[PDB]
Amino acid sequence: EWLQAEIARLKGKSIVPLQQVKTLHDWLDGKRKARKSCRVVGESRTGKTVACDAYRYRHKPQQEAGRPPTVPVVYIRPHQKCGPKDLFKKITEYLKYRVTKGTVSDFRDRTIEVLKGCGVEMLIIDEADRLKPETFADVRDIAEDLGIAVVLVGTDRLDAVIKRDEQVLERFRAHLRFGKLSGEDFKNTVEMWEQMVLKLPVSSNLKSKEMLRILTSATEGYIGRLDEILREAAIRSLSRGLKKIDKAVLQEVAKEY
Amino acid sequence: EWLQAEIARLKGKSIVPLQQVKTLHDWLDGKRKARKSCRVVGESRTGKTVACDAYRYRHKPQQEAGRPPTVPVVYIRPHQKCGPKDLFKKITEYLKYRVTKGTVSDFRDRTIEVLKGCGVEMLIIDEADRLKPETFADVRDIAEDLGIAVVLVGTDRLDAVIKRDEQVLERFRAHLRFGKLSGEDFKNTVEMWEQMVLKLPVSSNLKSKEMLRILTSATEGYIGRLDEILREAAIRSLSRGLKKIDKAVLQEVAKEY
Amino acid sequence: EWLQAEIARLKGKSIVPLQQVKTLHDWLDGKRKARKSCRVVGESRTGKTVACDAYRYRHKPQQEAGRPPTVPVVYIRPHQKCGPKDLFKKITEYLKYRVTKGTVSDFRDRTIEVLKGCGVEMLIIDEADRLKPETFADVRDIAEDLGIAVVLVGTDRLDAVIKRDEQVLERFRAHLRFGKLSGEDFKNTVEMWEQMVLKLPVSSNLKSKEMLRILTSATEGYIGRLDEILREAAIRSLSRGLKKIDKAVLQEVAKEY
Amino acid sequence: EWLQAEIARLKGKSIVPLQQVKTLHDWLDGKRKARKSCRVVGESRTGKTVACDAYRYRHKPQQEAGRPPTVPVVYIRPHQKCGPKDLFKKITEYLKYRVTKGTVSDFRDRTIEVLKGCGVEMLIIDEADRLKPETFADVRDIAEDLGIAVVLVGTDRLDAVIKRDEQVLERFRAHLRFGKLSGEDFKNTVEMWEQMVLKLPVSSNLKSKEMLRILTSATEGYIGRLDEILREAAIRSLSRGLKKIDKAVLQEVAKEY
DNA sequence: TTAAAACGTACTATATAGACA
DNA sequence: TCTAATATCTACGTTTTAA
Ligand SMILES: Nc1ncnc2c1ncn2[C@@H]1O[C@H](COP(=O)(O)OP(=O)(O)OP(=O)(O)O)[C@@H](O)[C@H]1O
Ligand SMILES: Nc1ncnc2c1ncn2[C@@H]1O[C@H](COP(=O)(O)OP(=O)(O)OP(=O)(O)O)[C@@H](O)[C@H]1O
Ligand SMILES: Nc1ncnc2c1ncn2[C@@H]1O[C@H](COP(=O)(O)OP(=O)(O)OP(=O)(O)O)[C@@H](O)[C@H]1O
Ligand SMILES: Nc1ncnc2c1ncn2[C@@H]1O[C@H](COP(=O)(O)OP(=O)(O)OP(=O)(O)O)[C@@H](O)[C@H]1O
Ligand SMILES: [Mg+2]
Ligand SMILES: [Mg+2]
Ligand SMILES: [Mg+2]
Ligand SMILES: [Mg+2]
Repeated sequence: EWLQAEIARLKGKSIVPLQQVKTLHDWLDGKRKARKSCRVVGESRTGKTVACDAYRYRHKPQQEAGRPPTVPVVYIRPHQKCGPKDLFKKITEYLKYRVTKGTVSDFRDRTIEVLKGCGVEMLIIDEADRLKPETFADVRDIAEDLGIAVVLVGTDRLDAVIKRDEQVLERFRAHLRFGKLSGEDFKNTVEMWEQMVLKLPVSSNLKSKEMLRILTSATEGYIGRLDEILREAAIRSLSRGLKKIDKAVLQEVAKEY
Repeated sequence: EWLQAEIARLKGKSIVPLQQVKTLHDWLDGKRKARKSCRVVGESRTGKTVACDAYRYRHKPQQEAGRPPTVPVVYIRPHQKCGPKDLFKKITEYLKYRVTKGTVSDFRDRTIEVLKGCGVEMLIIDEADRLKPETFADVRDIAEDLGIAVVLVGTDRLDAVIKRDEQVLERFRAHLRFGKLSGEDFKNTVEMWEQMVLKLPVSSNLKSKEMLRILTSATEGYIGRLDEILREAAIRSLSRGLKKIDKAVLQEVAKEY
Repeated sequence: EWLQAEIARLKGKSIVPLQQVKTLHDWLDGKRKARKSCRVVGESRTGKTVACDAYRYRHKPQQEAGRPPTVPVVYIRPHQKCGPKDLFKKITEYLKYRVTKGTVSDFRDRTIEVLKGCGVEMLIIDEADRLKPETFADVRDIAEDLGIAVVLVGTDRLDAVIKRDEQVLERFRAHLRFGKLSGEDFKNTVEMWEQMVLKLPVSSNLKSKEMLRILTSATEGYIGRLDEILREAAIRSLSRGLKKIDKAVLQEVAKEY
Repeated sequence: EWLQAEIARLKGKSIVPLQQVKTLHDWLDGKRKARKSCRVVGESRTGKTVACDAYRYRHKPQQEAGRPPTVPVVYIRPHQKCGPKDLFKKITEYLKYRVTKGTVSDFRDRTIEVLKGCGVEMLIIDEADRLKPETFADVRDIAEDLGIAVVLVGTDRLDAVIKRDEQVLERFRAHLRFGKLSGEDFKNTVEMWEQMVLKLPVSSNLKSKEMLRILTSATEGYIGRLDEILREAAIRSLSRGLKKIDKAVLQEVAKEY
């Protein structure tokens, strides 16, 4: 059924080429080329994870005849309170090696071997605040002993964690600030979402003054809020047999925040 | 419906470029250029807040890609009995940073860190008389360690607070006094309100010298009285089916003060 | 461009060798030789901080290869409500050490260890009235257990704090008073500013009675008022296109105080 | 392409004969002659690891007939929370003995066996604060049982760790303080970096008053920051087809710190 | 079986830092 | 005046290994 297909589409996710994504990718290309360790910092739901995820797809593994893959970018998200072994597990699994059970030292040695062997040059650690204090020493050694740019991605909680150890603070001084949407950039973003994400049979004109006021108030400039509001409002409108987001459906969703 | 929209327009606030606002804005430009700390003082409802608010909107943040915003002017109104962590939290949140739970020393260092880098050069503290005596020492250190023109705004209750601390009084001697207004510029201001603010379909002729008399007696030269009387007179007159504000309604309002 | 460069200079700070600075330095040199604790007291904006900075800058940290630096004079300004660890952190970070997380006892032992070996002989605590009552016991123990001249600096607020602990009062009772300027010294100080600080392209003649009499009334002999008035007056005169401070701008500034 | 060769060079590392490196090496020569155990302490990114690693390249293993190679200096960096087995493994592996599986007592006896006969006379343990308090007993026994100068290297955290064991503290009392760069030595280092490290087609004149202020603000005297900033600024400038680091690029890099 | 090495997480003993009366 | 809490700071001992 068309409705079930449209709900299945709007239910999911998609990547939109926002300008802050291009900013990050160009900045990560510099840091990867200079092989330079750094941090990406920005408040929650500003889009940091989707942007870093888009970067590893742009720099997918590359192949040579009869050789292991070169994997320039490794992207991992640690689990909460990540110790050394869980960091080493995360990295080696991303490189597609099922490391046989063993000591932390055995996991460390195998991780160094595959980080060298697969030609990894950038290691993005998303939610780096989830690392234990003892684990940043292993992250620093990967940065120092190998020619690898390590990127710590997090909120202002990461900035607070990093300040607790001079040796991490001084290795990750360079930062990019991921920011909220506002002003005309927000209005351009709303229009892109209508045309590219929602793709409803009839134009909703979300950029118009009253609609834009509702969205500005409810989203507060978070791209996470903008995406979740408009997708649910699109699903509610189509479930009611409407061909567009209507103002009443939008305010009804916006009133839940 | 006509009425509900215009009532909602009159129910909201507006800004008008009065000569007092223009005078303050030039004075603040001099102080910001010189990095001179100073105070703005004057009776309630003389328009100090609206003038200081308009100054930050005229000097809005500049964004550049992947950096924290360049924010030349920060404007804060402290909560009552503001301590130092409250003050630091206000400044960091204005600069679009989330505070992380920590000591006063941690909040201080994070605020000093982002007052740099965001490139702040003026800090306006509206109703500075809400500051605890201990937090004035952090205000003074922001003014002294960084190149920041701190502007204290308040009534004469601010002058009472700062005269009790020698070191605060001497740092904030330079001041501008907001005045109540009467006669010619008052007559112009009344005319400016009926021209630019009330926007009623039919002329109220508040320029009339007898209408100016009753407004002189009630508004007593306070712009915050003048605005509130005319706005209240508009809503009553429109709701009573009148195209106009006239003395029969205007003096019913004016007698209410 | 011309205007921005001279303004960016004039909004800065500069240190003029007043006789008030020399008498402090010759006094602190005698106190340092005797290792004698004492206090410097005087009204706000009399130049106490700038003179103590000048003394600290004449007695530089001396490097010796691979040794910790020999630092004869430490200068600290406590933050407000300075407790023992706050004091110890500021001392040990003035010497080129990081604090490690630890107890008050760990911070004390490390501070006493580095005040020795850095060879400290005078400690200046500027705005010593910010010290908590409890932390004066550690200040007294530094002055008693090591042969260190502790110099407390503040206004009459310091005498109000000190007199409430007779053990502190009786150790820091030797004092020096910073005065208001007056007379021929005030005339001589004004003469220096336009040629040693302002250096506008044309003479301002600030010594002339019609200027000198206004500056007397506006500054009252506070060196901080004298400096900040003339710097702002030069900046405003330049911004109007003038080669010099005119008395019209001098009156335009002096009326703001 | 020439650009890829220069970026590949600038992306790397090099050892500059800084005077503090010479100061350390002269000190380690005295301690190695005396077989005296000691510690090296200084802030993060001050160059301690580069200077220690440079020492064990001067004192590389010997080639000798019919006898195992004399290796005067062993250098190891423990992994985080290094226990004694991991200590012994790193020492034997540095001496190129592939020690098999065994008990800790086997690893101990085999380490003591190869520290003799290789004729080791100095052992440098970098990041010595990573040692468990139980493995410090084996370090002390290496220094006591054999005539070996053990050098413990770390930041101020190492001083705190050593304080917690009387028997370690009294064996490593002698120390060298590795320092930050400042003053004329910083200007000399920026000059040395442009000549010896960046080797760009045209002089960047980074020693100049304008550039030296930008570098001092960003570098704060940390050699680690100096090297990172200048190499990345070079790579940015060459990628833009400049022949040198322009101030516009240097400020653009420095704005990230 | 027999060291003995590696390693998840508990019932505790304190050492503060600071919103309020 | 007097707390919750975010740790520190060892131990609880319990698995895993290989010999
Ligand atoms: N580039 C994008 N294109 C489309 N949707 C996006 C994009 N960036 C963010 N979103 C939407 O915003 C949501 C939140 O983004 P994201 O997961 O990247 O946040 P984050 O900044 O990593 O947050 P947190 O710090 O809380 O983990 C996404 O799940 C998606 O709905
Ligand atoms: N320039 C202006 N343009 C339009 N309305 C104004 C202006 N100045 C004042 N008002 C009106 O007067 C009211 C009071 O002004 P404002 O809030 O600036 O006073 P204030 O001096 O900051 O007062 P207080 O000292 O009591 O806090 C405003 O909320 C608005 O209704
Ligand atoms: N010797 C000097 N040369 C030039 N300017 C000076 C000198 N002394 C004081 N000033 C000016 O006066 C200002 C105030 O001086 P300073 O900070 O030393 O005063 P203070 O007595 O320590 O004040 P407070 O007690 O308020 O902290 C300086 O920032 C500077 O503008
Ligand atoms: N002598 C040198 N010549 C060239 N570059 C140097 C030199 N010393 C330091 N560096 C640069 O500074 C960086 C930091 O130096 P190093 O690793 O030796 O610091 P560290 O003091 O051991 O730091 P930490 O205590 O944080 O581990 C180096 O990786 C290199 O980029
Ligand atoms: Mg995320
Ligand atoms: Mg107000
Ligand atoms: Mg002072
Ligand atoms: Mg190191």
